[PDB]
Amino acid sequence: MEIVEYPDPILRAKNKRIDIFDENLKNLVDAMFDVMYKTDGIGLSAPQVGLNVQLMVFNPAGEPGEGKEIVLVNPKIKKYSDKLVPFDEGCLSFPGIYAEVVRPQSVKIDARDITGERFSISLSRLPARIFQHEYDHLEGVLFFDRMTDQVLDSIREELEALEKKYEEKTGLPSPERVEAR
Ligand SMILES: CC(C)(C)OC(=O)N[C@@H](Cc1ccccc1)CN(O)C=O
Ligand SMILES: [Zn+2]
Ligand SMILES: [Zn+2]
Ligand SMILES: [Zn+2]
Ligand SMILES: [Zn+2]
Ligand SMILES: [Zn+2]
Ligand SMILES: [Zn+2]
Ligand SMILES: [Zn+2]
Ligand SMILES: [Zn+2]
Repeated sequence: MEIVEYPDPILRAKNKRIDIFDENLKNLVDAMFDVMYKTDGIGLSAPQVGLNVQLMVFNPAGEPGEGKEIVLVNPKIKKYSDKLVPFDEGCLSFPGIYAEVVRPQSVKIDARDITGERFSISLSRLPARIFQHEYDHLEGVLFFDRMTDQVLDSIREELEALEKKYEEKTGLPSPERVEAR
């Protein structure tokens, strides 16, 4: 497996609804949880492991044998709190890059579980922060999209280094450039 890095177009592509709730889905969910634990995460979205589907694995405790393993298939955020909070946010798709992002403090979510059954969940604090970050991934939205112009300016060169790395690895032009903003 791999974590897909910016500016790989997989991180922007449309993520497809999941219709099939079978053993293959269970196997993918297992693999994703295990990447999440390997990388000390609280949540992981399918596009970040190269699969453009509406799937997130999540454990609010973010540690083995703690919290709960929540599978969110086709999730939708139904409500965002009016209250906003800043947080020094990171992203595995942008290795070593951290910057301030302002987001709602809490959210309410509708999703389907591993069997396709509807459920809802409310999150606050760090779990809500991580969820929103990963939910953005499911909508092809990356964390610098959420930064102020001033904060973005502070990481532009780091993003350009990633753009160059992609061009060197693939022989293709970077499909997006932070310059465009
Ligand atoms: C920032 C605007 C476009 C006003 O609304 C959103 O993108 N809302 C976000 C929640 C949010 C994130 C960060 C700061 C403030 C609110 C929800 N959203 O993507 C709606 O399309
Ligand atoms: Zn691998
Ligand atoms: Zn496993
Ligand atoms: Zn596991
Ligand atoms: Zn940890
Ligand atoms: Zn992630
Ligand atoms: Zn991320
Ligand atoms: Zn939006
Ligand atoms: Zn430039």
